[PDB]
Amino acid sequence: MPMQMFMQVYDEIQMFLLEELELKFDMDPNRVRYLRKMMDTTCLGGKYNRGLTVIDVAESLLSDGARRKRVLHDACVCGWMIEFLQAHYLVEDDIMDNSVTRRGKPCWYRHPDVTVQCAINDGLLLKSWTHMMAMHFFADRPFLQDLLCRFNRVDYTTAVGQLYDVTSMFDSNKLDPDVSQPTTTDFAEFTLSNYKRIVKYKTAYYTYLLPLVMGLIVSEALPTVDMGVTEELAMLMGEYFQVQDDVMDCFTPPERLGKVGTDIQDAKCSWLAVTFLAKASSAQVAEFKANYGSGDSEKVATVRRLYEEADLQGDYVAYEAAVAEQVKELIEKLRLCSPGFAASVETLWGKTYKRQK
Amino acid sequence: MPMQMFMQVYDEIQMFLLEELELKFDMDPNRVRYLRKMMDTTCLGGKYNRGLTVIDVAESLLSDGARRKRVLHDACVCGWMIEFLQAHYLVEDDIMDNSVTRRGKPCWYRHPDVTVQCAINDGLLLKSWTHMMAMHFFADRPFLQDLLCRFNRVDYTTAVGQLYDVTSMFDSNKLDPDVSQPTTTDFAEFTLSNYKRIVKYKTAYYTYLLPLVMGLIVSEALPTVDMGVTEELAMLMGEYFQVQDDVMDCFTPPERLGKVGTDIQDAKCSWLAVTFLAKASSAQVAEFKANYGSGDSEKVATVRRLYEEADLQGDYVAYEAAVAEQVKELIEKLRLCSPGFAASVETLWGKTYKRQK
Ligand SMILES: [Mg+2]
Ligand SMILES: [Mg+2]
Ligand SMILES: [Mg+2]
Ligand SMILES: [Mg+2]
Ligand SMILES: [Mg+2]
Ligand SMILES: [Mg+2]
Repeated sequence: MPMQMFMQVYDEIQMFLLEELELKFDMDPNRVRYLRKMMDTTCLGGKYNRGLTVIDVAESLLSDGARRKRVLHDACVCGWMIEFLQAHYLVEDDIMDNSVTRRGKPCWYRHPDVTVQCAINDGLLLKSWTHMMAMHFFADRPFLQDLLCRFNRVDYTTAVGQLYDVTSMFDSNKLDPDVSQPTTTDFAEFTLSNYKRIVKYKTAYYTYLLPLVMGLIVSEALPTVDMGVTEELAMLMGEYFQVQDDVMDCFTPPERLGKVGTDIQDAKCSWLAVTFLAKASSAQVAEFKANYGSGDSEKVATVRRLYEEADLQGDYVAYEAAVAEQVKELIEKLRLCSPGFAASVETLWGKTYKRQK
Repeated sequence: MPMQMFMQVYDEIQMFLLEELELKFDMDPNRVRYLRKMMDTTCLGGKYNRGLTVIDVAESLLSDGARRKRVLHDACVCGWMIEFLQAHYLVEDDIMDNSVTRRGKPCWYRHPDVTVQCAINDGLLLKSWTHMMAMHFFADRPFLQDLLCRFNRVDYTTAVGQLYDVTSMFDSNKLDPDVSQPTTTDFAEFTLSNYKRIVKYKTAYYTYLLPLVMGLIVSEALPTVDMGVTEELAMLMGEYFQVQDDVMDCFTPPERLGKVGTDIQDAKCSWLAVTFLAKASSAQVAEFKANYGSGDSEKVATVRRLYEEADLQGDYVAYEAAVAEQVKELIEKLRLCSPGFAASVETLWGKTYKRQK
């Protein structure tokens, strides 16, 4: 069931936005057709984890089926706010990460009839739509203000996180707009500390905290949960998820994943890189520095091999297990006063722990 | 005087954002200092006509000196919201328009130490700072919701206008993501009707309507004015402003302007091009078609010559006159019920009409 009504609302939403364009922005049917394809391609075909989580939270907490309908519909709308938000990021990220492929098909910027400049802007329409749907559907809702603030906070934080990511390979001390600079040769910034920061901000907020929050908001239950504990859950779960993403980038075949990995080529401060650099021999570190941040497939393979040789699958297992127990305890801390919420967090973790995506 | 306080508030705003980044986002000094440079370079050095308008509306409309202080400070914050919004759009426009230079210096994405990926994200940071500064300064402010909503609406409209601009040279009939397509060779879409659509949406709203409205809101005076007339003015003054932009792109020396024109090279649907094409001989038109949308300087120079030869300067003078008096009529309608507001609108017409910039 969750999915049936979700897609039901996708169509309401989509209809509202396109019709609004035609009626109020003087839009010709070609561009309207174009933007429909852009919407479907950029927003559909994922697993909808963030949007579904919102609904799930709404459901779990509603422990006069008219309220039920209102809460569930709102939850769906928030659900798509996040998915459209996600979509926006992904459109821009792929350009920034110079990716080729996404969800089994070419990156939006790589579609044959999509110029790079139009993709950038298509990415922005996407973000605007999150506001547009919110304003329409929640016009007369006493929570729209708070909703919108929180949502802008997360978005900002995500943007900030992306700065961390996109500059993780330059020596921060030499980071000056006026002066050109090459990629770091010493990698002194590839530390777990910096890794954790990138990920907390680029991924944990919008992927884990935000959907929990929006589910609570549409259900008028925000004050009923330990937020400090809710926030730790999200920070932990989101870090692990990003770490999973980093591993898959490297070691999962693109056909399962939907996308070809660029973290090595782009010289990303991935979990692998940082965990590798902290335990590795000088000899290994040296071979790494010699092969990292390069298009060349042999170099890419070498980096992959160093990772295998340094037994990073060792470290991952241990990290994972360590995440799982902290998560288990915090869920129980939350179950004391918040049982319904706590169950949906458990489901969310269910979808994370050992995901094969 | 207005300018004295506007820059005090800039510091205030800047000091708040950067400190937040430090205290709440775990930001290191290097990135902090990068972000300060980015902020200054993208938000300063222009003329601030959008920002200053807001204050002037505020000041006009005032008709215990503490409300005055509150309303004025609020107006500066609003003024910077639009200037930061403008800042965002320009970072992204310059990339999309492939421009070289802006406000006397290289485009942000062209700064030696700014990568393209990072500029795109810096533009997004700029946008989010409009929300954040609002959230902060207006937290206890009954109008914050109305403001954010109106602001988002306009922002979205600008994005829609930008799509009109960026696709204006493709046969819209063939516009499909899945299939590549070269520049239109027939230019059927280079009509004044389509031109008017581009410009209404990409420039008029944020540049003219939005400063006026913001001034009204913080003055708590929105309902005192004929909004349908206000909008008429803004659309008019906005179209004419963009017509002026298009012309200078072509015939103003880069040094007076602070930027190099790209409209010819980008094959943009500028006012000149529509105006030329509707009146030129078939021969002239063939020539234009041979030379438009190419970086080659001789081809670029030919086009310039075609525009001069077609006496577009007669068409401009006429348009200006018609606009000028159509505006004058509408101001007087407005002066009737709201003479304080109407004055600030005339001040604003005063900074547009015959601008050299
Ligand atoms: Mg990335
Ligand atoms: Mg990526
Ligand atoms: Mg990845
Ligand atoms: Mg443009
Ligand atoms: Mg431009
Ligand atoms: Mg221009």
